[PDB]
Amino acid sequence: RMKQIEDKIEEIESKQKKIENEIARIKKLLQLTVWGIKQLQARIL
Amino acid sequence: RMKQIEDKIEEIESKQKKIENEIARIKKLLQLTVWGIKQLQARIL
Amino acid sequence: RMKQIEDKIEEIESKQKKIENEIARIKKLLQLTVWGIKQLQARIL
Ligand SMILES: [Cl-]
Repeated sequence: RMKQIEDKIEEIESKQKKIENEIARIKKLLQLTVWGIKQLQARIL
Repeated sequence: RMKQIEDKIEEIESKQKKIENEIARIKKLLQLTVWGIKQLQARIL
Repeated sequence: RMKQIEDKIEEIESKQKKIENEIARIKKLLQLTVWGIKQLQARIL
């Protein structure tokens, strides 16, 4: 029973790391889109 | 303590699935914004 | 062994709450980028 809990925790921690990595990718891409939009705003000023 | 832990695991797993689904929705919307920015760059050229 | 499991659970719960707060912040920024793109699209309709 405790082994099964411990193993479930490993799977959850693994999935949580995949989630943190996806959030980091999202943040980088969102930064790039904000920069892109600001470049377009400056062009039409 | 074991049963409480199992109940908490079930909760965590449920929320993790919801988080994964929200990340998938965010990624799709972010891709649409990248396409929208590229279409504006194309158009100004 | 049981206290180690409980401490790890608590750590996973706290990281999950932080992930949910990060997702909320990303969604608000993404909505702003969408409205910024729409504004730019208009300035060329
Ligand atoms: Cl065991």
